[PDB]
Amino acid sequence: EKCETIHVAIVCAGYNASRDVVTLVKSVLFHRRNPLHFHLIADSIAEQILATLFQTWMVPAVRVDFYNADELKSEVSWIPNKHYSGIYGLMKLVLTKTLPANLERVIVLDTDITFATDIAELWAVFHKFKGQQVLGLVENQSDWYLGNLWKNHRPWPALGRGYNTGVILLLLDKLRKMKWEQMWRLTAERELMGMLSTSLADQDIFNAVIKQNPFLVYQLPCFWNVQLSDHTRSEQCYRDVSDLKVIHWNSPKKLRVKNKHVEFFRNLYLTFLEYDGNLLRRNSENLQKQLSELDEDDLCYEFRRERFTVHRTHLYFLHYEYEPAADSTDVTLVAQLSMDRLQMLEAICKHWEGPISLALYLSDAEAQQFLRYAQGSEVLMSRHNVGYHIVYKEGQFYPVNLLRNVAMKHISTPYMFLSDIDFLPMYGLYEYLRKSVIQLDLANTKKAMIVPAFETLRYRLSFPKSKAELLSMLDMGTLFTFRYHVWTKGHAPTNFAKWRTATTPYRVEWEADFEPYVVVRRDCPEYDRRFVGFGWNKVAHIMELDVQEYEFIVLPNAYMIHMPHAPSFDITKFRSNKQYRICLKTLKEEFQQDMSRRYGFAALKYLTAENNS
Amino acid sequence: EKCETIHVAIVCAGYNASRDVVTLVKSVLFHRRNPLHFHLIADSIAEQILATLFQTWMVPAVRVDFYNADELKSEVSWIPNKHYSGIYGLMKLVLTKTLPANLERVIVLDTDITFATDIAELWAVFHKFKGQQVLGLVENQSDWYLGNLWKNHRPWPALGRGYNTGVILLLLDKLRKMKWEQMWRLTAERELMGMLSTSLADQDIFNAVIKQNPFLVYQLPCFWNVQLSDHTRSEQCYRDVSDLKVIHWNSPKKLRVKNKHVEFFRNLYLTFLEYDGNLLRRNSENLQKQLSELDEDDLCYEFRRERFTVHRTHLYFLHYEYEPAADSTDVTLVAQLSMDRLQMLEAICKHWEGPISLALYLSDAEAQQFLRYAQGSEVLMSRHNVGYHIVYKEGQFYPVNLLRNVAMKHISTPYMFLSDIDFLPMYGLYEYLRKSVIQLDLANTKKAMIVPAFETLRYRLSFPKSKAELLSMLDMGTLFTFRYHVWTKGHAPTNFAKWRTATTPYRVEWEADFEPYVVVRRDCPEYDRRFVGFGWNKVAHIMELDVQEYEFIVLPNAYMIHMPHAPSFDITKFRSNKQYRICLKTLKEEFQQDMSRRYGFAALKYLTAENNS
Ligand SMILES: [Mn+2]
Ligand SMILES: [Mn+2]
Ligand SMILES: [Mn+2]
Ligand SMILES: [Mn+2]
Repeated sequence: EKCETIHVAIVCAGYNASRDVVTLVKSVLFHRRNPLHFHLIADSIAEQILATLFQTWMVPAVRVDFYNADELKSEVSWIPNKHYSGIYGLMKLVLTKTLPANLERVIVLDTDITFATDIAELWAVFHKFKGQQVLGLVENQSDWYLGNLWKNHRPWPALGRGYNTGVILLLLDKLRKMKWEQMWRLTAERELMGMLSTSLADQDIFNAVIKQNPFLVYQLPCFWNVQLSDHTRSEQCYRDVSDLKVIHWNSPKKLRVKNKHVEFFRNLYLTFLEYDGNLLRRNSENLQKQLSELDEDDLCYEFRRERFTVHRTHLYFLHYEYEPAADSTDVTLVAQLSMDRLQMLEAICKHWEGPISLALYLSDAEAQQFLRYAQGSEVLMSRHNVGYHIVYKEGQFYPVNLLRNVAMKHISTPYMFLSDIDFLPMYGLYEYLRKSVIQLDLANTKKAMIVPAFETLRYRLSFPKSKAELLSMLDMGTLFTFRYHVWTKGHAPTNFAKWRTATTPYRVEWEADFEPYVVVRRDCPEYDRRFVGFGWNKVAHIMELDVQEYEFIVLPNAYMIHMPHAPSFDITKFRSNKQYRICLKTLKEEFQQDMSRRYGFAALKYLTAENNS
Repeated sequence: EKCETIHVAIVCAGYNASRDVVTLVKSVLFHRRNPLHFHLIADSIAEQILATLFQTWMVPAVRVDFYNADELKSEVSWIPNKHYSGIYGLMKLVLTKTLPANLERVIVLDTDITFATDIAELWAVFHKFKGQQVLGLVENQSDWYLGNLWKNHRPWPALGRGYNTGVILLLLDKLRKMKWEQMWRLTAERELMGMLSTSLADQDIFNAVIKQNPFLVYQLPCFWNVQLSDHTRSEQCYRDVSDLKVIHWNSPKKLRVKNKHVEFFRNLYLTFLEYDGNLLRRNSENLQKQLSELDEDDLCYEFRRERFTVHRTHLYFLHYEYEPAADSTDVTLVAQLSMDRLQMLEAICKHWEGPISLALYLSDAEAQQFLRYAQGSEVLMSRHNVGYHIVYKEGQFYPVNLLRNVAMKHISTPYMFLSDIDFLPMYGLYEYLRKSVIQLDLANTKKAMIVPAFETLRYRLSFPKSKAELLSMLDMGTLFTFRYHVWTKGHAPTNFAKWRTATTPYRVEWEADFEPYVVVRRDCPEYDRRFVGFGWNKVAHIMELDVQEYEFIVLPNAYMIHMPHAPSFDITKFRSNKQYRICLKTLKEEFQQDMSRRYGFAALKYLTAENNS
């Protein structure tokens, strides 16, 4: 009917799979022509990642339904397995019970597949099933089951070379009809009485129920999944580029394998592993209705256009693991960055010790480059507790607030710290703020902690170690208060003069254009989307913290030393475009009046200050 | 007939059209199934750009043939024109005179089209013509020809709304048998006596050729040429997404046109242009049979493969121009730059008055980012004499020598200066180099000039004026010799102590690891490709240029000072693994041996040095 709403099922388990299903879905969608409907069996972490990802793509004619695996985990718990994927591999057979009875046919695909062609043609194979051919599989393209690869090998019984369950084409309705659960269960225990465990997890069990009843299978043509292993024989299963339709990269080495034409296959792989998904995307009604009233005649309307724009967010790109402590007083950094500021990560990785978040902002190709880089550095790899929240590129402006609030919402500790990637904290600051949070006891009251700012110009500076050493180095003064020659009010209002002699934190009121760096509990407000780029950005958040009656505490025994960095493009554009400035000022008026409306008299002070200045 | 052949013809003229032709070509190829054969009616400049572009793509099943336009410019010169394209617009009318009778039918697309579907489908309409209908066309979507858009409008006579020449589908074989040449010439002569000149150039005349014989034309489907302008009713001519196959941009605004659903058109415009064209590759056999015997087990397999590679080069990305001078001594810088370091491009431009030829290294998607940036900054626009040679990304290493060579060969003056964009010359270095070239009289001999290298470690410094002031800052301790803390041997042989008191140029011999910056004639040897990446990318060229009996001169009254910069991944990979260092060393002995072999005893000198060290 040209629109049958093709149905798919994918097993996701672990962060690696969570991030490989992205590539598989890219491959399927690239050649799509009719509506799709996925069905991802996911654990909690994969559930969150993929929920956010798909809810952010805004794909058309595509739907996503997530099925819990924790409840269905026990079903196969009695089947020992040895596959590197884990116990989640076997579960690809319980789909009949898990999926709804109202569905008929699903292309069960493993994560690593990649389709070079539309899945419509593969779906078409559902018009060639005859007799009691209810499953759909392909002949194995290896010698694993033949029992001749090496001496003393005892593969589980199978028909000829065996089959690889990379792609399965099912008739759910039928399997439900003829009592599918019990016979495969019976075969399962029947084939486990003699030996220890399976060798390929689900792939093994299916082969059993393939061998015992050979009238269910349907020997699809070999070129539906060109299995590539260390002993591949796909050369006879393809002749040219056009014939290939689908690939399976079954190897622990993955991309390090060697073949006669591995170059072309790898090039194709990178074609879609690097394709700009933000282009494939062609909640919706409200979004479009907001887009309706939008006017193109405003000075900086584009700020309004970008205020509510939705960007593809792929949360937790790389592995992440964290065990919360009993104290319940942890802190985690957050920061935006792009290419120009990557190098600082190592430095920050050499500074922090606890978890940090990061709203890393790159295109797809730069995202893969970062993947390689983070897979290279030993310091990054050894650090488990560093999240990597990716927000892909789109539009022209820089949605910095979007990046920082995306990093805000997803944190695994109660309190948090706001900064930028440039700043480099102390050594041991993690324990310092641990003790400080414990002592000031913010678990009850409402307070903010500020770490003062600075800036130096000695690239090869020895890392200071003690407050008294900073006193000596300021008496000599090699580095100065951050932005001491452009924006004195940025951090001068901290009144550094009294900082020196202090031994305990001191409170400070608000001042014109006061934009410190704060530590605060998670409840602190998100940023205002109206402002994208550089300029008058943090001070909005500061205004909200202040107007919520947050007392500003400045920590005595900490500080930050800006590591010099090259100028970026946002600052140059801000300093060059006057229209940017005037529309920023009108946005200032708008924000101030909205603040007044939402709180009332208390917010008038800012206005009065603007009237006084 | 199952990939019989697809033929196409494109008119190219002026620098502003090469980019358009490349985007159109990638758009067409994105949906290809059959082999393709392009005929580019091109001028000298377009010929020069596109020859190398297509010779470097290495696309399969594609043949490119260039037809000169300078010889055939006069054929239509007698026909006045007012279209923004110019005289070349009429060139679409005399293809039969150009294209040999060996061909019978060929599409003709203006450079701005962007097919959204396979061109084979369009080619299919060459079996649906009846009798004598040779020329195929589509209806104009405007009301220009109807003479009702505005008062006092007198467009050339036409049938109905008129037809647009955006896409032409010819049947040349009949069009020659009809004596088309005399017919259109007479029609034009008749239609030029009364009015002043043509309005739409070729589209203004073809329509008349239709009217005077209404039964030639084939009225194609309207949804082929969806012209987008200020007076379009295409919403009637297009219904859905599947109702779109080929788009045109018929307004000087181009990117700044407005429509009801323009969002999808903009998406369809960025969908192909954004594509990384290096993934479309699915003089050649030589490359294959060198790649054949690259031992995978060899420690330099990746290096060996990389060196022979060919990269997509798009010479003269932006407008270029140069008025030759009678001095015949002009110099032109060269540099290798990437986007992680693009920021200081203006920096070099403020310090150069004469022509300079860069060599960027960009990603297509972000190549357009660079296009926008260059079109924004007024400093670059003010200067017409700057080249921009983009060699797109490919692979993992950094073929810097490729960038340098691409900038070497294509230079409009006989003399050149080699440096890096990460450096910076004095004010007036161009004039001083001119004087030195005309004075030392290098017009005959094989000598080179060297400009000394320093470095600074503070972002914000004033720009010196004279040599005395330079040495003043130097002795203040704010400046040092370039690489005076890691690689001292790079520039030490210049023994700046001697230069300080210098008043006339002085010669020097070679020293260990001596890597100056040279000003040289254009015959100096190409950079050795065997070394790729960062590190020992230049001293090899120096030892190549020294063994060849080139004397060295160090200019007394010139300098050039380094501006601090952050690191990149190339240095990280240079310090990452020992295998890279081992392969580097292997390439080292190979270079020594081969340079000896080609020159012999003279080489032993360098060898002896490495024996001593
Ligand atoms: Mn597998
Ligand atoms: Mn900064
Ligand atoms: Mn046009
Ligand atoms: Mn450098």
